[PDB]
Amino acid sequence: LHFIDQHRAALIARVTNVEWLLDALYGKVLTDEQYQAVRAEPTNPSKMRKLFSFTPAWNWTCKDLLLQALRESQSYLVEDLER
Amino acid sequence: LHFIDQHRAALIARVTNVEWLLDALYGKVLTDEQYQAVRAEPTNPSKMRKLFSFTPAWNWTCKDLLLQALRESQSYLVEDLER
Amino acid sequence: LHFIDQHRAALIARVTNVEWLLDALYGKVLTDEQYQAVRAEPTNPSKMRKLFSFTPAWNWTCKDLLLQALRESQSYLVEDLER
Amino acid sequence: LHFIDQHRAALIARVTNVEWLLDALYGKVLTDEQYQAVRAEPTNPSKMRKLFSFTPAWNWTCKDLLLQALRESQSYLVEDLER
Amino acid sequence: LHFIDQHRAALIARVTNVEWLLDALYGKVLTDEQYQAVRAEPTNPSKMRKLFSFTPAWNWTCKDLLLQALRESQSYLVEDLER
Amino acid sequence: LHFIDQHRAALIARVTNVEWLLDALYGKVLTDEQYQAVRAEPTNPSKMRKLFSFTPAWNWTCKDLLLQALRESQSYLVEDLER
Amino acid sequence: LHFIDQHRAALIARVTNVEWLLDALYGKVLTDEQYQAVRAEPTNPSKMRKLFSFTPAWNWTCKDLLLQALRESQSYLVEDLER
Amino acid sequence: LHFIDQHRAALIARVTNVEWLLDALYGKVLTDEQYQAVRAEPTNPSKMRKLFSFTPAWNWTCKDLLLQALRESQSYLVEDLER
Amino acid sequence: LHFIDQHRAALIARVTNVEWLLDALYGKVLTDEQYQAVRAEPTNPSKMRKLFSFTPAWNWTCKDLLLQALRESQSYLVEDLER
Amino acid sequence: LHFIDQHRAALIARVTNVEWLLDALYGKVLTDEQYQAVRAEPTNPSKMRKLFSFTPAWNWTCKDLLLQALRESQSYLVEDLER
Amino acid sequence: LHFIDQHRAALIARVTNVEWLLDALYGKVLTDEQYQAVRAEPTNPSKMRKLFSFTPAWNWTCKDLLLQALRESQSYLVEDLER
Amino acid sequence: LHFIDQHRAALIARVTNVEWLLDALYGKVLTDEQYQAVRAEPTNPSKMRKLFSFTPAWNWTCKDLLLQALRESQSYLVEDLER
Amino acid sequence: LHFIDQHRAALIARVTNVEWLLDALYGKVLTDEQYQAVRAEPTNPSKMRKLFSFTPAWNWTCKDLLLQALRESQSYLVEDLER
Amino acid sequence: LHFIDQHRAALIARVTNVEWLLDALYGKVLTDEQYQAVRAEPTNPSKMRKLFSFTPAWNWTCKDLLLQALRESQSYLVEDLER
Amino acid sequence: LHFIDQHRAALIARVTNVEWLLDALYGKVLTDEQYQAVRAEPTNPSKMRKLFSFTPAWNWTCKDLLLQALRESQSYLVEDLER
Amino acid sequence: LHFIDQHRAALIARVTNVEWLLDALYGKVLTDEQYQAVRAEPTNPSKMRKLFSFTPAWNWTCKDLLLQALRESQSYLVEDLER
Repeated sequence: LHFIDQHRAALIARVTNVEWLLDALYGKVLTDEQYQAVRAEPTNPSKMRKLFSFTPAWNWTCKDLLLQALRESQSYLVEDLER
Repeated sequence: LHFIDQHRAALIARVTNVEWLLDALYGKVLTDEQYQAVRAEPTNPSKMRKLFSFTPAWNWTCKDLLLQALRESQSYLVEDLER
Repeated sequence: LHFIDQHRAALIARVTNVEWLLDALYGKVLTDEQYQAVRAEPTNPSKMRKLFSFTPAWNWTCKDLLLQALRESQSYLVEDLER
Repeated sequence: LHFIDQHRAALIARVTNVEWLLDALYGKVLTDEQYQAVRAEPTNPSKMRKLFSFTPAWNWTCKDLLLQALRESQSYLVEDLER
Repeated sequence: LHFIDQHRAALIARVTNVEWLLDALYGKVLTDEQYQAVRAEPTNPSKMRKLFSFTPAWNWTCKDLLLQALRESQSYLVEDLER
Repeated sequence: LHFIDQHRAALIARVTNVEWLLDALYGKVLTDEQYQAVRAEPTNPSKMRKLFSFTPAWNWTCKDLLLQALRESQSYLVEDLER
Repeated sequence: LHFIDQHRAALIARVTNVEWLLDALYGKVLTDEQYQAVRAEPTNPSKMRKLFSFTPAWNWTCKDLLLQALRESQSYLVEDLER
Repeated sequence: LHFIDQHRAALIARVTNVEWLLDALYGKVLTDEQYQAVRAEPTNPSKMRKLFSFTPAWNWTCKDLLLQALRESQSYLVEDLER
Repeated sequence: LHFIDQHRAALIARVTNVEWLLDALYGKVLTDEQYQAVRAEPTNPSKMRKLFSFTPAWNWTCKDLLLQALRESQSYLVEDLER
Repeated sequence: LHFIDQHRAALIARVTNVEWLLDALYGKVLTDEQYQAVRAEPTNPSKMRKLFSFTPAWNWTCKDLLLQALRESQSYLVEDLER
Repeated sequence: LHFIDQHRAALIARVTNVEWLLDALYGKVLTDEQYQAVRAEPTNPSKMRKLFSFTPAWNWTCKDLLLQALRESQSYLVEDLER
Repeated sequence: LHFIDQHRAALIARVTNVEWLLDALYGKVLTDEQYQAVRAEPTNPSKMRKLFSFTPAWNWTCKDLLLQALRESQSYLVEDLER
Repeated sequence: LHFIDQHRAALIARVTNVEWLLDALYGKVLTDEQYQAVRAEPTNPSKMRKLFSFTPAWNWTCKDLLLQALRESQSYLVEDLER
Repeated sequence: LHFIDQHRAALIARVTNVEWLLDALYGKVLTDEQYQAVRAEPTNPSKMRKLFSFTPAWNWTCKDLLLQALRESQSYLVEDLER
Repeated sequence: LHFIDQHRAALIARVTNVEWLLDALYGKVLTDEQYQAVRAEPTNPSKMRKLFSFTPAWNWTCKDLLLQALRESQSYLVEDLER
Repeated sequence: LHFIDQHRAALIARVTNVEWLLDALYGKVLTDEQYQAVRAEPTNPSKMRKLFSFTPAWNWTCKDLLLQALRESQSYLVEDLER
């Protein structure tokens, strides 16, 4: 969604469930070479910075698939960003 | 394919799996002197700019071999460019 | 701001939160080809030297947007440079 | 546009996204012999000086195509030069 | 304080309570992206080397705030370095 | 063509792809002693002045062969001169 | 071979492995003063233009030695030019 | 040798290593006023035309010294002219 | 063996026991400067890409020594590639 | 000392305590821009190659200060090189 | 001893008493920064891989001190490697 | 100072902190077109050779400003050259 | 100004920012045939000798326009020549 | 040795331990200005092309010193080239 | 020395450290207009041909000063030419 | 100067800094029509032959002004001619 690109500074600093987000996005978007590249730089905002590093290669039908994974994982972070 | 040459500005900015693309093209097109020349300038679009730097020496029967490597790697980037 | 251009030798040597600064400036100023060019030369002052390398193409309404990103990130580095 | 020719001293010193500008202009104006001639003299203003070196052979319907590429790339440099 | 910068080789090798030091410095200096970057490289001197990696961006009114955190934590390491 | 002789002041000042034009004309018109004589006086209009220096020895069936080489190279310079 | 002289405009624009071609031709044809003269003008077609600059001093038994070096290097560029 | 005078039209058009030929002939035949007179008219056949311009003042024991310099430089151009 | 060079794209993506492979190859092929260069870029396929980076300097009597190390380590990966 | 310059190939390959050596040399010789430049290229001999990269700017009264830091750190590597 | 360097692949995979080996080597060879670097990567062969990572900086009079520590600890692993 | 011009062969070979020297001289002497021209030719003495390339346009009140930047950066290289 | 003509030997030897001076003078005085004629003879004083080669065709209202371009570029070279 | 000059195309493409070769040749042949010039163009064959760029200034008593450094480093590459 | 004039063909082809030779000769013989004239024609033998171009204006007390600079730089090239 | 007229054959063959000599003599003796007449016939002794072509119109108070320009330029050529 454009929710992913509008809130890019908020999803770096305030997503704290990245290791579950990678499992939902695995196979559908993230290859195993992209999966292992995220699981480093152990500051938790830098795992999102590596995750948004692969986001310009994404289209609309899969950026909102990560919106579904944030709504299954958090359900309060998405709502606090919309409100 | 002419898909490689038509979408040259898109395949620079939006290919994020170059390190696997080089392995598929290794030996068939890319020599070891051409393989090592790509794996530098660590901005990921500049690895494609070095990869298209060897593309004018290619013919039709091997530019579509890189089309096969993009379809095995991405399968959504090729489809988003065609659609 | 002119604060960015006056303190250019200080913001190279003494900014230590560049990876968050790039996320705030992403999309507004830094393209993905400019975002990936900064995240190399792993000495942390050289990430600012690559960041100021794109600063002559900036106008006044966006150099102070990086002033806002330094005030959200540091809030003591900006104040120590002003005082 | 005449914007390209009026602001020639400003577009040399203050364009910092030349490597993306060459990809947009590739095939439409810049041949591969002209593309490779720009990607040298690694001072970033000299890549624009090589780019304006091919500009007297251009007509009006393609100099404004580089205006479109500056507006997609920068969008603040064009506006700061107009204002 | 300049005590932090004078004794930089001693505070790397001989601080053994880094995980409490990060909690005192959290929010006042260390962001969550800086907090998570320290909690890796599990040799305990390398957590201080990552902590001093953010110290050039600090001013005088907050380097002595880490002096207060060392005096609350250790109270013998600071005194052995002064004596 | 007479297009070559009518636009002689324009093709000196505004042809910026001379090094590719010489390769198309090599062997068909330009001998190696004429090829090397053009690749000097490094102002790019003077390479055309050396190229038109061999043009009075040309007939109609080969001056339009350089018209074909300008249409393959430029395709906007020929059209801007005709329009 | 006459393949070298017939396809002179194609081997300038479409040879992208010149740095390996010079090593195969070194000592057999190219002296060290001729080897170093090619490794400049960093547009890759101009390295072939410097390489063909020494080709009129060559005979038949060594121009086809560069044909062997193109067949070991490319093997698709020679075949695309023959077909 | 008379090889120099018999093949005068071939050594103009097909010698492409003149700058090394001048160094071998320097001091033995070419004075510094004759050395600098050759290094102009940047078409490479005209450097040989300036070199043969000093050849009527030569005797037999030094025209074959330039034959030795062509055999050290080329070794295929001399053999293609003899065969 | 040529098994190493034929299956180069498969041994990058599908070797998951690199840290034992380096110990078998240590001293016989890999120096300590080559051993430490592999143990970085913590994506496990990139440790093989660094391992094949030293493979062009190898001869036949030691590339099959790494075939012996893959047969002692895996014994199913070699058999799945042969079958 | 000249011990540093005589044993330069040995101190690259056989110093394994570089991260403590940098702390002793910090502030006295190594600036923070030089300190961060060493802590990359994670092969441990390449951290010494970056450390000797700043050694030609050193005089005699500080190269032996790194001799003192090797004697405090190792005390067997210095003695094995002297013996 | 050379027993340490000859059996390097065996002492990684088959030493299972590393935590006592580090205590015997502490102070004599291993500094506290080297002691803490070993006690991570909790696969027991990787604690030996970190221990051999400091072994190129060792001389003969202390590599056999680790031979004494293996003979006090194991006394069957050393004998099975010799026999 | 005349210290800059007297020690020109020493400041090329033995200055190893050029990237900080350029930041101190930026804006006061070095324009952005002169700043980017230095940051190439990646042999570190050639960055000083490009820096002394702009030094004949300097007067006395700014050559000693680079003396101040060498004394803040090195403080041992200036003293070793004076002594 | 007469400052241009009085200091003609100083502005040849000591102007080191010619490539920016040409951009300020482009269109106002220097045509594209005069712009390209200066950007050759790569000794930097010879670019000024080509620039003063077009200066006798100038009047007073444009020689001081190059005085403005030297004051924007250098601001210390003009002041050192006046003082 | 003449082994260095006979196998020049093989030692470019197939030497993969250049960074250790430079340390053995440092001080004996390679100056620090020649040492730093090699450690660029990060394709590993181009580091050998820069290393052979200084080889015509070498005599016989030091080209075989690089033969000793290849035999200490590789010991299989030299033997595969001889056999 | 007469060593400079006797070995003029050898010092062109086999001096590979010209950029350091110019720094030793700078100020004593080479003016800045002569220094910049050498640093072009990027074939390394042509930098010596430009250096010997200023040698007829030299006397005996400074040609042997370049002999001292070759003995400090090379020390094997001078000895191989004498032997 | 009479030094100019006595050494006329030596100042033709052995002055190699004519382009700086013309700048010192410009305006005082050499008009712009005389300045441009010297900068041709690109053998460097013929630029002195054109310079002495205007010397019979000179008196004593300006031939020694060229003696001052030779002493500022060379300072060894004048001394070698006097001694």
